[PDB]
Amino acid sequence: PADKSMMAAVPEWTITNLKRVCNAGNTSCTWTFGVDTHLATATSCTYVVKANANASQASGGPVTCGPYTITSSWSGQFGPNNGFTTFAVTDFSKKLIVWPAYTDVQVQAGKVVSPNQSYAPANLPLEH
Amino acid sequence: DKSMMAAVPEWTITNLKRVCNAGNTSCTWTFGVDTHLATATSCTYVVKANANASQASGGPVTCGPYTITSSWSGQFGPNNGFTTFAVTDFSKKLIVWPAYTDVQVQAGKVVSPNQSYAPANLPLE
Repeated sequence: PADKSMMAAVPEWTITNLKRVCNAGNTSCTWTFGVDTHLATATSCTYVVKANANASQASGGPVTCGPYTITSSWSGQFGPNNGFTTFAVTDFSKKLIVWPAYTDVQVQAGKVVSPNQSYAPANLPLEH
Repeated sequence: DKSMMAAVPEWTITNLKRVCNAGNTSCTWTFGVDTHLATATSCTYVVKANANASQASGGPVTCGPYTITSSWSGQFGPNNGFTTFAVTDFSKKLIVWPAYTDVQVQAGKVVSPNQSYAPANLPLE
């Protein structure tokens, strides 16, 4: 059969008010953001990543926020100036997943990312 | 508020296949990346680990214009383990995340149908 688009026929999920707050020693980074699917009222998420060092680079999760299972990994593959975090936000019940990705520059000041960034959910053919 | 999805065709991961050695210390992923606007790129993507290379985080590996990493997650239990690739065209600042359950790739068989993913913009500098 034809190539299968994995993009769901749903509105893009908007990640709202995304901010990273890391403690003094960068052993705990707290990500706060909303998942706004528009089809439902937005889910507010507190996503804490801990590590012995460089929590801002550490892989995090799985953390459950509302219907979502959230992980995150950081990549310096393009150099430390071009480091970026990729969240994996999965609604298990809907079998939908998005990958919000934020460069360190966007989040380094601990200031909100604006505008809010929206991503097209992909189907993930999990088997219930 | 601002869509990060690029206004280009979805990229198709063609003939995605995972082959792991006997001890699962090395899994070789083979696939093509077809943007449909340029010649497809053939990719060989080897993940090695002391154990469970099929669960190991891979990359970065370069295949043509793409920098590829991969992450595996058992957050939904072993039955619903799935691998997420991060395929980034750094020059275009475009990235897709082809995601395949272990069910889809366990046979070492080619994933069919091929699966297409909408690239997102990655605002690198």
